[PDB]
Amino acid sequence: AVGACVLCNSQTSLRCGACIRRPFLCCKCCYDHVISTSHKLVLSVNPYVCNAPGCDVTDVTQLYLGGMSYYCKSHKPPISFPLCANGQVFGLYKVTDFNAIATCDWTNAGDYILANTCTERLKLFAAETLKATEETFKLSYGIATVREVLSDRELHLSWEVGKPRPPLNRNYVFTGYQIGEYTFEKDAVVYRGTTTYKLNVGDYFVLTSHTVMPLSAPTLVPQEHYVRITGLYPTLNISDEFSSNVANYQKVGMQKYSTLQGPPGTGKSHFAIGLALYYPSARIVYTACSHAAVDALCEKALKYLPIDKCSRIIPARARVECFDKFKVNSTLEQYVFCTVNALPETTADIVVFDEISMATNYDLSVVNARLRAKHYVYIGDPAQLPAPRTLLTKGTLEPEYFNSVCRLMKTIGPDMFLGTCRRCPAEIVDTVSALVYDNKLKAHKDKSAQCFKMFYKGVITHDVSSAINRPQIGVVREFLTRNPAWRKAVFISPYNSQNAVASKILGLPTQTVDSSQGSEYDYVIFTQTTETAHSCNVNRFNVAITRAKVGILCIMSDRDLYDKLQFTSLEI
Ligand SMILES: [Zn+2]
Ligand SMILES: [Zn+2]
Ligand SMILES: [Zn+2]
Repeated sequence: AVGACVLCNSQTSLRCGACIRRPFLCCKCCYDHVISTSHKLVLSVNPYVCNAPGCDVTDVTQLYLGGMSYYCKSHKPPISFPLCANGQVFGLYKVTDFNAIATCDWTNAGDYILANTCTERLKLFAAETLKATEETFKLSYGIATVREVLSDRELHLSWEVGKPRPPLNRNYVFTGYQIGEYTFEKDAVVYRGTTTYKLNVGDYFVLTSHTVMPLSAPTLVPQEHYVRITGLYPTLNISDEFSSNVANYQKVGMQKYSTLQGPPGTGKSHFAIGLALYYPSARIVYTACSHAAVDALCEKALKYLPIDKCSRIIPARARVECFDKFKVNSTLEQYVFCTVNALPETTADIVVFDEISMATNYDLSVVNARLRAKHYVYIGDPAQLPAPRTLLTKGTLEPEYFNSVCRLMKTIGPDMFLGTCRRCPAEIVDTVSALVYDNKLKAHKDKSAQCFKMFYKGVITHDVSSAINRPQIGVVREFLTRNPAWRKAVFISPYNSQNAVASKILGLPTQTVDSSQGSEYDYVIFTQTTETAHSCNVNRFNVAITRAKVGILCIMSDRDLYDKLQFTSLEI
């Protein structure tokens, strides 16, 4: 009840009772909140409510102090002070942006913009509020009761009447009933249990409403520059394989935190694992939001770092299969590979946070909370995909608003930029270089002459809101008969539903752009499916075409993105 004011840190007894997080507001700040917003309930030891029996006045602007108690205009004694006067609310020890964050429903881009252009304590307030709102929204959706079981991977579902049904994809994970987490894909529908269970009829699934803990740590610890490499000890015998990165590795040592922008295939993993070889005694925690991102860092580490000094941290509430070739849950190994949400309370010489475009400010805060470290390294690419904002339906969230790291990378630039793509045929490198990297990304590879574009709008059907384009798949089927080398190709599209149909008709393995991120494949077939802001997003497009090492076929719906592809055009 006695805390610090989220805006100016001043001590007070005043929390807003109208904010979902109930932040401590100082007398001067609590005023400027309650006089500008629909937020009128002020809490303390005891609520600012009229003490008169049966009186329902809770609005602080309609309330007065009479003795050591509070009353409305109808009930106050002759000698009474209005609680709200002289730009203050009476409390012990006696902001536009705070107001917009406190009251917004988080459905507008402008909400996320302000949650990332504000002060550092407001970014945390913003982040808890957003996450709180995100969780209280999961309650809104309807329960999914099993009507009948078909096979070991398919069933039919009965939904709760009166409550909406949540988008059916791999994004939305339910907890079954505690028979383990589950996912669903398209009256036949496909069931995928984290725990293999003989699906029982009647049993129900509900969305995993996890409790939003308060944040304490900043998103970014304040920046420190050093004259000399602080708290780390470099090698002189540094493998030629990592010689390119020595000056960057010395930058990491001469700052508290550092930002690395590495476009696809430019050596992010190589740089991350290369940091351990350059500072060989240093204890490094390797963290990212997703199991895949951490598992990619584990695969790199397996190749170059001693396996006896590596641990993959796994939460006992195990969700997906992940990396098995380390000692599991040894927190005290020199090398710890762990998802943000599972991080132990520990210390480190270096923390490497990877896939930073996918991090929220909640995630950035948590990492600073659990890991006290000499150096924080932030790796990823603001031209790649952000974390889905499940509440955001209006406006598009630009890369400079993804999180504080991306904001820095897009405003003052990254500390370090990996400038040469070694994965992709030049046709792909030249396209994305112009599109999102201001022509600063260079091709190592030659043009493959295996990169093709076809402008084919086809016909757009919808599985609810998820888009399908059968004719675009028809064009792919036709291409495959004439191009048998592409038989091995991964099929990629911005929509699960399109992927479901392409799986059945083509037999290619299938991936959404968003799930493709971090992976690479010899051949990619991309069907844009629709012309929407989702399918035309330049970051998503960037990720889609940079998955390929040898060949790509893009069936396009959008003239702009089609024309920009520096590919050989096909006919039909
Ligand atoms: Zn409030
Ligand atoms: Zn204040
Ligand atoms: Zn009253």
